Amino acid sequence: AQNPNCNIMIFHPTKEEFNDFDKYIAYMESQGAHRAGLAKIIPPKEWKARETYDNISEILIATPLQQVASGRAGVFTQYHKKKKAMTVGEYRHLANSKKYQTPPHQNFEDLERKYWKNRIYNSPIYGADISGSLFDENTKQWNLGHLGTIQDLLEKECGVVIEGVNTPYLYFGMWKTTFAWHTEDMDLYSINYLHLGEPKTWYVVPPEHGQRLERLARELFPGSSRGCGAFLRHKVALISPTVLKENGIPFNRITQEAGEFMVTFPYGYHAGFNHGFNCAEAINFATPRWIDYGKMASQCSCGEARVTFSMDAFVRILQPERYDLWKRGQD
Ligand SMILES: O=C(O)CNC(=O)C(=O)O
Ligand SMILES: [Mg+2]
Ligand code: NI
Ligand SMILES: [Zn+2]
Repeated sequence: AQNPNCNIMIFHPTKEEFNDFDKYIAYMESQGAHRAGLAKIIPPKEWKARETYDNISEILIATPLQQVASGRAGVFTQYHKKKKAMTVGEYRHLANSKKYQTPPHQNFEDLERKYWKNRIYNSPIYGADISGSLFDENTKQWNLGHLGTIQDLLEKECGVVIEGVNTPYLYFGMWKTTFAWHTEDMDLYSINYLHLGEPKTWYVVPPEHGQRLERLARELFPGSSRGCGAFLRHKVALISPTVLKENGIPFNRITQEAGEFMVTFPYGYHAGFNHGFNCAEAINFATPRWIDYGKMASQCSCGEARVTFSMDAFVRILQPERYDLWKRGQD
């Protein structure tokens, strides 16, 4: 078995290997990459996502989210308070302000220590889930707006034709902006490209050990667990590396820099934070190996997680028993 310790693998495809997306994903899995739940892909040196970022300040963040924490430094939840709209230019200037900017630090490790010590005491503002793309239409390789769609994958593998579309989303971050512990909707893959700015630190639990993280989360967030049998789908809970180590949960960490892709694999729980002002683009995708994970994916039916139009069909086809109850939650 390849990669039996479930380490995060880093890939360096040549320009030739960067032509066929599906094939390269299947290659990385042949080497065991998926066992970690997360992989990094460094593009060939010839490749670029677009020519410059010189003209992005006019993108609108219609509903910036202030991420307010509650709890203790290593075990907390966050709620998102909606703020008034602002442009990317306005947000970048806010991120760089004295109140929100990255503090002085020695290296990524010192900054990681400062994040876990001090996150809860601040409320950074995140522009998340903004439909759109920053890839130039002429970028033909690994263009996250030109991938094969999940609906077409399900049709190719299973024969069934379904409604729905699959488009990318932009994320504008600042120091301390935080992504809570989660897997993807329907335990899909994700791919995330860091277009510009400061790094993103990731934490991930191997898919084969995901239920260990779930059991710890039920112990650490006991009222949330009583409320919903899949409350990590709410994307609100944080648990630090120190707390994971104290509780024996297997995990790995890695820092993504501008110009790099990350892939998350089905049922790979992940969380993380941004180091400073940045912009990322991400989208879900599927392969043949995902289908079985999609059939088994948990679902939030308490009504909090409230998700896309396209998830309907996935539930209806892959989880017809749950259909009914999940759509009671979704209405
Ligand atoms: O970059 C972010 O804030 C969060 N992204 C993801 O969880 C992802 O790509 O799967
Ligand atoms: Mg613009
Ligand atoms: Ni994710
Ligand atoms: Zn729920």
